[PDB]
Order: sequence, then C-alpha cells, then structure tokens
Amino acid sequence: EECAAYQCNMEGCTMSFSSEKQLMLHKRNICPIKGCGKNFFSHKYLVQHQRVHSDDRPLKCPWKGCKMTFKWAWSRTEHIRVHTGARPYVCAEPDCGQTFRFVSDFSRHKRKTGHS
Ligand SMILES: [Zn+2]
Ligand SMILES: [Zn+2]
Ligand SMILES: [Zn+2]
Ligand SMILES: [Zn+2]
Repeated sequence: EECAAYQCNMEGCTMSFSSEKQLMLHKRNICPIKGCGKNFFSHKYLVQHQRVHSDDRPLKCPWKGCKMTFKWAWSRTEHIRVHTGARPYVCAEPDCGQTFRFVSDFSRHKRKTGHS
C-alpha cells in the first residue's frame, strides 16, 4: 500500500517502489523493469523510456463490436471517427473540397500543397 511503498520525490514523477533499494536505483536513473538494465542521463529520459516497455492501453473503444484499445484519449477520439464517418477538417481552397478525419492529415495536406 501507500504506507509500505516508497514514492519518488523528483518533480513531476508519479512512480513508487516496493523498497528503498529500488527507489535509490530509480534516483540513479536506472530503468525500473526487470531484465532491462539501461541507465539514463536524466530523470526525463528515464520516464520516457519506461513507457516503451508498457503495452498498457487502458481506454477501450465505446463502439459495440470493436475490441480496439488506446493509450491516449485523443487517439481513441480520432479512432471513433472511423466508425461515425466524421471528416471534421475541410480544405478551404476553392477547387479542392478535400476532407480529413485527423488533423495531422489536414496539416500534411496544407504543407504538401499550397492550400488554405
Ligand atoms: Zn522518479
Ligand atoms: Zn528499460
Ligand atoms: Zn472502435
Ligand atoms: Zn486542399
């Protein structure tokens, strides 16, 4: 529990450990995952790396029949548009008329072409 766990006091960190030993190793920027052993120059590099080990996708698609899962809410929201058929981003150029499901596709289109 909280009482027994050892919390990290680095700014922005939300990690905790089963022992003071593993907290001390964590403060030396050693990966928390068994068998990895990678060390990092800063605490920011460590936290970013740990995410690569995780296959956790907590957010389930709400569309009945769909078994897809997502790490981030924005990714899930973008995905749901596949089911609804929504194309929110419409090109403003006069003879284009092109639509896009994701903003990154719309941004890529505006960069690739010279469109408003
Ligand atoms: Zn930490
Ligand atoms: Zn690692
Ligand atoms: Zn879905
Ligand atoms: Zn366009």
